[PDB]
Amino acid sequence: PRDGLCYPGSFNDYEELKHLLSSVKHFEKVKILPKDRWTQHTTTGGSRACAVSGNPSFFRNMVWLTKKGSNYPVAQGSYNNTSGEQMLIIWGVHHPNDETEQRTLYQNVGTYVSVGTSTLNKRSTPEIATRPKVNGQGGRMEFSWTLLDMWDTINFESTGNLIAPEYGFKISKRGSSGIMKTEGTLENCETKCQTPL
Amino acid sequence: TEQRTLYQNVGTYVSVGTSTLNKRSTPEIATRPKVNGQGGRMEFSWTLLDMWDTINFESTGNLIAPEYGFKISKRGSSGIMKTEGTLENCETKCQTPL
Ligand SMILES: *[C@@H]1O[C@H](CO)[C@@H](O)[C@H](O)[C@H]1NC(C)=O
Ligand SMILES: *[C@@H]1O[C@H](CO)[C@@H](O)[C@H](O)[C@H]1NC(C)=O
Repeated sequence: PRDGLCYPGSFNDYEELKHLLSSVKHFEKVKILPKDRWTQHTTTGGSRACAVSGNPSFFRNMVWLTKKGSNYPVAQGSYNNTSGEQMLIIWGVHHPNDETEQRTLYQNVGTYVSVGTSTLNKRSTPEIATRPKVNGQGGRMEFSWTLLDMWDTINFESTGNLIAPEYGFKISKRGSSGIMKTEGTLENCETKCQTPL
Repeated sequence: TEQRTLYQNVGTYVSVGTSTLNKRSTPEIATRPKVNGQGGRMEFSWTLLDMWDTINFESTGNLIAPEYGFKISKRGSSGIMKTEGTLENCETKCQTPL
């Protein structure tokens, strides 16, 4: 696929996530952390790697937290799963190219991005290093995911380099499915057995 | 104490980055049983560098930097034989450990 991660980076347990979708037939997006509540931080941050119409932009479902008025207070974020079914949540960590980028974007060094649920406990820290430029950007964005169970709570805590999510992907329909690796296009037709050919 | 006399810096890092790889590592100072008379350890990592790609090594200490890269030239069917024998003058088309 040509359109993957517009901002260079990786996706932890990406192959496992594609295996989960093989038994999921429908997602009902739920706004778990609206962009408006981040009133103590700047949420308009964008990159040329995500440019649309010649202007910097960013992923639609993710929020790039940034310093507001030369201040970066601790990012508090929580959501209690009340959607009635298991919900998939994706967050990310930003790795600046150099320590100067760290200062001009978050102003705090040695920041942490921690995510905790009733069954998950993770703390991540940015890795500042010199890397070859991909899509013109020297930084990287590492994205991680988890499944939030019934009536469970997920807490987001970070002093910097947190790409907080805005929407959760609630599973609604489950059943037999799969992924076709094909370059064809959908056509008006009906069948009971589909092959890539 | 070994940190001072060998690198003089504390909290050093060893970072390696390519177009598809991003790794930062730090030394782990601890007391371990002496193997080969040495209490220290060296952890060795590897990667495959693609066509026309760049790899950057940066470290403030504890880096065992390489001198040679192992370019792949010929590819094909091969294998690793687990045997105690020795090569001898002979020709064959099918080889078994026995
Ligand atoms: C989350 O919501 C459920 C149902 O409303 C409730 O039982 C549970 O106590 C809530 N979690 C917390 C941490 O309050
Ligand atoms: C590496 O070399 C190739 C071919 O010489 C070149 O196209 C590429 O730009 C070089 N990489 C960098 C980072 O300059």
